[PDB]
Amino acid sequence: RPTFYRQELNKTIWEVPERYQNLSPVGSGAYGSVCAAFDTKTGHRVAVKKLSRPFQSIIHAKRTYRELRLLKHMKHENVIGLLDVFTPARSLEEFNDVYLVTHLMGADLNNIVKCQKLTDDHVQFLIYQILRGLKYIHSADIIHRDLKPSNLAVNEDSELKILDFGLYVATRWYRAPEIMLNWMHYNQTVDIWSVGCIMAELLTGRTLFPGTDHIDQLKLILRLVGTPGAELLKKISSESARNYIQSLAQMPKMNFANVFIGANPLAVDLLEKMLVLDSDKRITAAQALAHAYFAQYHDPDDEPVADPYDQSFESRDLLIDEWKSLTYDEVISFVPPPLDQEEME
Ligand SMILES: Nc1nccc(-c2c(-c3ccc(F)cc3)ncn2C2CCNCC2)n1
Ligand SMILES: CCNC(=N)N[C@]12C[C@H]3C[C@H](C[C@H](C3)C1)C2
Ligand SMILES: [Ca+2]
Ligand SMILES: [Ca+2]
Ligand SMILES: [Ca+2]
Ligand SMILES: [Ca+2]
Ligand SMILES: [Cl-]
Repeated sequence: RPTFYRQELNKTIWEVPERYQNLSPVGSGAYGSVCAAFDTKTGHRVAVKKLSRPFQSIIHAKRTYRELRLLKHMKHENVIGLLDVFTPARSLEEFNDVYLVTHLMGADLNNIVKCQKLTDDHVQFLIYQILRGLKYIHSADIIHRDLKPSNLAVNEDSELKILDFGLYVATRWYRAPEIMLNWMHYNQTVDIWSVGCIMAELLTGRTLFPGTDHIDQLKLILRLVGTPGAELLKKISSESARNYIQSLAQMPKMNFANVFIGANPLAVDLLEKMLVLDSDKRITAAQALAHAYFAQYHDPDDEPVADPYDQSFESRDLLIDEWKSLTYDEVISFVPPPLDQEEME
């Protein structure tokens, strides 16, 4: 049995195995807060997330189970997965705290594009990695729904992982219009809209749709992509919203080549395929990986899909103690991955 120690971090007690040393706060995460640490077993740097009040209500309890199940399933180089999960509890009766461990990623994408005019080759690499991770999560019927630069973890060598998928005023600047405006049906390509917004900003250094509210954001979007047809109204429940959109003066789609002046023409073409209002016409992650913009990185042998993921629990209402016990089971059954899981191609 491992020995634990206590340390006050972010004004609360963390209780962690002696294996993890030199804890230092590196910000909040979904439903928790994060510390960087040194893993003395392997000499690797890790990030430890302490979940906040994981079993306070059925909402917290089910989201704790959801996140642990999700992260235990994710095994992809561009997606946050788990090195460890631990609790100081010695039994289910004592179980009230959950800590998740992953490889340390020092930055988010805002740290990459803020003070650096990125080269096109570098933008290609960043977007390629997002799309590789999305192909994997989408293949398990998992969608992000709120993909944005602050949900992309990046290390010192620009290697990137998607986080907080499948789950305070948040930015809406990167959200798919069908999500932001609560349209009646959508698909995995909500995340592709977000990729387009991120890519546009990496190329120009400026936010693509910096709307002040949902109406202002929609107007900015429609100025670029043009007014939609009546078919798109099919997806919108609110009559007031439909009447408003229909009432707007007709706007043509802009030529993206005139918007992204001086960009690689292949980048412009890809943006045209991502930034489309009709979600059934939007390019998928797998299709985008085959686009010529990524020719120097694309490798079909290294763009894997996910093992099937059983999400039957999502439709079930269980008691708090049932979610807690299921979560405890998943903590106990966790098998740490090998330190080296890759081989030369
Ligand atoms: N520095 C760093 N490195 C890797 C991940 C994170 C992380 C996690 C997280 C998730 C699961 C887990 F098991 C451990 C940590 N949740 C939010 N963040 C963010 C902390 C600040 N914004 C960027 C990443 N932070
Ligand atoms: C913040 C920097 N500036 C722009 N994002 N400007 C935009 C960019 C794109 C979409 C809409 C309408 C046009 C074309 C002008 C906004
Ligand atoms: Ca390769
Ligand atoms: Ca490596
Ligand atoms: Ca190896
Ligand atoms: Ca090969
Ligand atoms: Cl599974």
